[PDB]
Amino acid sequence: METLFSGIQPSGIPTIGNYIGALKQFVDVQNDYDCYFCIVDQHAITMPQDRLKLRKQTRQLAAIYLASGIDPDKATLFIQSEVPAHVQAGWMLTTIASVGELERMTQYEGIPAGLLTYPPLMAADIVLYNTNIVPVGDDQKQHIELTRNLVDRFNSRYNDVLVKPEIRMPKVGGRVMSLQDPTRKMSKSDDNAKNFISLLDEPNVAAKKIKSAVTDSDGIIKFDRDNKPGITNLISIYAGLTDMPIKDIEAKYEGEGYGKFKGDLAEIVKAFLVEFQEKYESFYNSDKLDDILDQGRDKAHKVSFKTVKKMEKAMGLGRKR
Amino acid sequence: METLFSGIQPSGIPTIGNYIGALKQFVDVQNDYDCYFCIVDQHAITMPQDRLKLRKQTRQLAAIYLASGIDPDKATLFIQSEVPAHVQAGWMLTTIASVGELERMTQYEGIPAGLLTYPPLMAADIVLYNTNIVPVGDDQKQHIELTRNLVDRFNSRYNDVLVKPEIRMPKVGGRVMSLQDPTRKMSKSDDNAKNFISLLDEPNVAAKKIKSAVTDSDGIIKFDRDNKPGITNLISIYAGLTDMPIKDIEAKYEGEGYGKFKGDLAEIVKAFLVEFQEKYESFYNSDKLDDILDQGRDKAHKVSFKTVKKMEKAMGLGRKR
Ligand SMILES: N[C@@H](Cc1c[nH]c2ccccc12)C(=O)O
Ligand SMILES: N[C@@H](Cc1c[nH]c2ccccc12)C(=O)O
Repeated sequence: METLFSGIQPSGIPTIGNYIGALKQFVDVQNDYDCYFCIVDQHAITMPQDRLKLRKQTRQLAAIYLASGIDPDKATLFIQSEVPAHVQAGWMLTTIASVGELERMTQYEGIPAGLLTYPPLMAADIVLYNTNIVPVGDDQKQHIELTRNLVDRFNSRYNDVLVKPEIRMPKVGGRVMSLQDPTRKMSKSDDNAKNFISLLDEPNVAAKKIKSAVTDSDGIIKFDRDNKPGITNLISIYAGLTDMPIKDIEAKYEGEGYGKFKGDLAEIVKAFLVEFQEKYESFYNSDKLDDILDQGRDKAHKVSFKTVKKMEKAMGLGRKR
Repeated sequence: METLFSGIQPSGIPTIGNYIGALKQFVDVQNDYDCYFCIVDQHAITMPQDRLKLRKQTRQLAAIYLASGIDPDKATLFIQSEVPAHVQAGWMLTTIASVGELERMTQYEGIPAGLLTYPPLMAADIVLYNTNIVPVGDDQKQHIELTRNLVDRFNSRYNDVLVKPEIRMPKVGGRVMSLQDPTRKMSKSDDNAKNFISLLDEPNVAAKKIKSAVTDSDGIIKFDRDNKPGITNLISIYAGLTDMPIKDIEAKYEGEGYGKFKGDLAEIVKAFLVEFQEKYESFYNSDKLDDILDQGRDKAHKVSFKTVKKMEKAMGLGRKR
């Protein structure tokens, strides 16, 4: 089984576009890949963070992942700071990185040093679990290139212990776009909140967002990205939440116009969110969430401890015992 | 009781000058201060290190410290990489440091990034134990200034949990100088090996070093740094190893010349090293050294765990449990 590692920032709610694009996909591929979902609280404090909200946001992301169907027995869901191996391996790889390498990543009151020194810690996050694949976007290509180079450097200078990962998402979800700007990806931090549907949006608010999506006044329900990106995006969301094949959506709405389809889809979005948020609340407000995160932490520790031990031995840190 | 923290680099043997200047002093002040002697193996890999020798050098320094009389019940002697709190707190303080701050420390194949990012890890090493005093030299003033500023910054932004240290050596030992250049401090890395007496020099070699020290051909045994730095340095070494007051050395050698005094002192240096190295061997080659380092590691962990827990809570890392 190939090992997958996804680092999750605890600084904002995934949208329905995030869920159709990755989360729902992870819920499937966790059966066929050894999956690591790391809530990277130590990467989050490289950026401005409010101390009193950060713990909450970390609990929210774990709750969202679990409510999506991320399964704590099949996968390893854990918080980064709770597994010391991350800053242990991250310091080790920082020593073999170069200032220039780190500086070129920042190009692709003072400037907080975490924004400069996080890339070796990201590399450590991945290789600690002998990761084969990382499902990241093109904005992280430099980070994986640095990771592979640090793995080559480490193995060549000390001895082969670390695994080079590849960027790879085993099952790419459909692309969901901004509801009032269908050429851009949907983003949780849009200034126009009608552009995204958050997984924690009020369900009624989210149906209104479907009704407010920018489309032609009417038309056929047909998939056509280039000419009708507005209705097409809506059809992609319909597909993502129902699992209806797109051609099967076209058949169901043959002879129907936008009013019927948008009304139906808004009810689908509403219903998905009512079900998702009830699962989300029951995870977020339960004592067992702390047990689940403890188990995840323990599983990540048992694997990365061996990795960090091999690294320390290879570099001559610590003691032979 | 005030808490003291000394970071020990595992990259070369202390000399008799190091022992008279600090080690013998620590053996006394460990009764009246809560003393932390940290073998900083993670700072050592910021610099070129051979993986196969580094573990040895770390065991050597622990053996040297114990042979000096550093007492593992009175003090805390431990290896830095064995206590995860150091890279945990070190990452936390790196996030609030600035690139400029780190860059200005480096002024006072590529340039290894550890040489840039170690100062917050040094700051972490100290404050983890609520250190009051650090016995360091003027070459570390910038490091302690950064440490105090990071402590102010941390306490002000998150909440008061960390203690500002001062540079202070409770009992300054005598200054020992190069045996063939008595204006410079004695250094373990001199290119002229007759300048230093290593604690692991062959005892016979070390007496010859006393006999080879650069002095006048003859003279009175009198302390006078400005006019007779050569014989004066030798008298300071005689004092350091015998505990004879300098005026009492002058009395014993009234009417004597350099030949008698140097011959005596060489026998004293030889005898000190025979006793020190027998203690050094028995620590270095015993199984109980690993027990002593385990106990030291455990003591350092029990204290710095609380400190790192307060820092994580103050920054909002991890979980409330
Ligand atoms: N750097 C990623 C988060 C992250 C940290 N470590 C990772 C390892 C793999 C993938 C992602 C990550 C981000 O900014 O979102
Ligand atoms: N930087 C010190 C070693 C060190 C690391 N942490 C410390 C804390 C206190 C004193 C010294 C240290 C040196 O170069 O020698």
